[PDB]
Amino acid sequence: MQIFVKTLTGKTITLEVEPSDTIENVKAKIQDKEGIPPDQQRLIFAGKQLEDGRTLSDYNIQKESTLHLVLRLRG
Repeated sequence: MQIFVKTLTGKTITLEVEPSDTIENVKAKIQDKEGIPPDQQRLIFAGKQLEDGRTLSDYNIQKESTLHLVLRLRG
């Protein structure tokens, strides 16, 4: 299985994943490719924001699906 991760500015990151992969797991994959800490990560699927505990299948995310990556900072 393979999904796409969308970056703010632009570019198409492609992630190789499993359907039962947890959202924490995807974030760990992104960290390898984008050196971005999972704490500063926010994944969006079809407008919705995903949560660490649920897996790709819980959100009914199949292959060739795009998740929008959005850094999360504050102060």
